[PDB]
Amino acid sequence: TVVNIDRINTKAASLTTNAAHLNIGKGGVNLSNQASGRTLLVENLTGNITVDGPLRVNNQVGGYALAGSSANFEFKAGVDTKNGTATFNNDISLGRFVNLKVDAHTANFKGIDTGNGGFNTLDFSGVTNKVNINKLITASTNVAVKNFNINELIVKTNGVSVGEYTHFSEDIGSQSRINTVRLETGTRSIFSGGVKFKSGEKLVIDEFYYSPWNYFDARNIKNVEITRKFASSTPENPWGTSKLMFNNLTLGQNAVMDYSQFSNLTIQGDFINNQGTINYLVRGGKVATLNVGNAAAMMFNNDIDSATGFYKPLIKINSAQDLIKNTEHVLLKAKIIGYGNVSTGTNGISNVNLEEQFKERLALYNNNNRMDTCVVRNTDDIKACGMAIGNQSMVNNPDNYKYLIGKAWKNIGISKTANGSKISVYYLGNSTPTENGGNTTNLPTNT
Repeated sequence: TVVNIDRINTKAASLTTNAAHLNIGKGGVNLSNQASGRTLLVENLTGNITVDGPLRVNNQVGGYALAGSSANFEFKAGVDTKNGTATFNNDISLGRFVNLKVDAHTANFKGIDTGNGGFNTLDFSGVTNKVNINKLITASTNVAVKNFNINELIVKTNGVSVGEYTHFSEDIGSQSRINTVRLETGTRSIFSGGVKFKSGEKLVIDEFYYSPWNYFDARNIKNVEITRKFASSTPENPWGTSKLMFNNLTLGQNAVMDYSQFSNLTIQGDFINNQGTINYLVRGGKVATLNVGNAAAMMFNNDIDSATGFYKPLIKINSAQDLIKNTEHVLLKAKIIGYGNVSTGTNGISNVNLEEQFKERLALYNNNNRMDTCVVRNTDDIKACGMAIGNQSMVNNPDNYKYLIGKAWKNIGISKTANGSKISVYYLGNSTPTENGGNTTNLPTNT
């Protein structure tokens, strides 16, 4: 079985085994010059390959080759079996013009760093099942992968260089996934790095952090799904322009999308908020409009949040108190917008039409106090509401508004529009509650 070898140096082509495991140890694989840097091949016809040490070029983890010379590593596992696993238990770094090709059933890596390199090719096109990667750092990288699980994608930019980027150059199918995408800050004013996909049917991303002067172009991926978080990499102070492009984009259940003037979003197909939340950032008294090229779906449920005693909002506007008054802030524009309640499988059927149900899930906050609708379960909620809309006697004498307890009170004067073409908000000022004022609704009550 196992052929174990501490270290394989080349000096200024092919090591083929046939064994159920080729294990390379801590010495790793060292490639050389233009005499024997120009390609190195490590194969196992029959079994697996495990590398427990780094790839070196001219004796350095750094590496580095000329434009007229590439250093190419090739690992081919299970060549004659199609059941080979190639596992690299050491982080790998590839310097400039250093390429890596792996053929296998399964290819597993810790880190792959091409951040200090340039014109690196990761050729996984002969991987027939799955590539799993812990940490992938790209800059000028041709990532020729079909089916992958990448835990962390770190996309760097290329200084003031032009026409260099992270290229997903194979069709990615419908099964791949990236747990975290982190766009790094690029060079100011330019977009000298970022992600381009050749094509695919569906990509799942759990958390996606964008940064200015970098981009993620997934126009050629029919559908992208964000399962958890889509936000700035510096949410306390987002800045500049990050360019995010999609065909269809879906925000999954309880996922949170932060959307501002700093996140230039192109959505050429459809946008679906499937029971998630879009937080719109106000800068300059204004919001960014989420422009949808084709159809939008706002999907919601009837869960009452334990944290609030009301429906979770699909849209949140914090620092709404800063909104310019007397003007329409258009939040979403699509060719056609649908509204759907997913949990209508409860209570009987509502009398409230879908647009109006949706407007209950459209929230405005005054510094993290809800101001569009006051959810009152007790005296302390009266104060908070008093605080939200700036009514001093609600704060000072809450037992004066005892009539609000058990009730959702609508602050009209924030006016909301949710029709088949847009969602928008028009702010005039704050109303005040009346004993017999109406604008009130009995709170939901789950278990």
